[PDB]
Amino acid sequence: GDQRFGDLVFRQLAPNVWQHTSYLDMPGFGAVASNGLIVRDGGRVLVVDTAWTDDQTAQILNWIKQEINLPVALAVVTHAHQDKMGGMDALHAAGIATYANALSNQLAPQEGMVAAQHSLTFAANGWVEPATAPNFGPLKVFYPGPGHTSDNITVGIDGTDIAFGGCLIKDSKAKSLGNLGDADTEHYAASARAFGAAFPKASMIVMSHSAPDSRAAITHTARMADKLR
Ligand SMILES: [Zn+2]
Ligand SMILES: [Zn+2]
Repeated sequence: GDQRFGDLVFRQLAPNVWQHTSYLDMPGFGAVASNGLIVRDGGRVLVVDTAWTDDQTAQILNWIKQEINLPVALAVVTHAHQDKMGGMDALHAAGIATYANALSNQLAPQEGMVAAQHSLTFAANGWVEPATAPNFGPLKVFYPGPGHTSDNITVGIDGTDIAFGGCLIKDSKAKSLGNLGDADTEHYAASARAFGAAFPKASMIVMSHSAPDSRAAITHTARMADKLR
């Protein structure tokens, strides 16, 4: 069951995987939830995405201390919007090594974000260049192409049935794709489908702005994105 911890919500998804959820008022849009992940890999913890703010991100680290009590080895963030990168300073203050797509780090200052310490680069086929993602353990990072943003990346968790689409993917009952302000409308559908094809065995799809769903999230997202073209 969901665990309320201050103003955040935590939900266990698998033996070594939890979803973190944080909220920000977007005047004219309500209090918007954003989800990320926490993964235990043996004696360390790996984080996918910050919360919206530094204070919320420090609360994620407090939850980790209380519920797991192992060091956070690294964090990876999935694009340069506030829901994913807004808490970078809290990670740095905590001594955590941080990673983002090189393009996300380039875009960070103009988006009002602090860049991660390290830049991921990607092969032509979308898989991360392994030397840029050292010690990522079960995290398999994939650039699916431009969609929600030009820089969006995705993460599979090896040894689980879980893949994280970030803000690229919405659930199977969603009426829209959400914030398309920085989207690549021409390529979105193909990028959504490429995410699915990269993680074919993932039966639980986690995403930023919907609760976890089946792979119908991917097909429905792509079918909605077909209409942008
Ligand atoms: Zn975004
Ligand atoms: Zn988002």
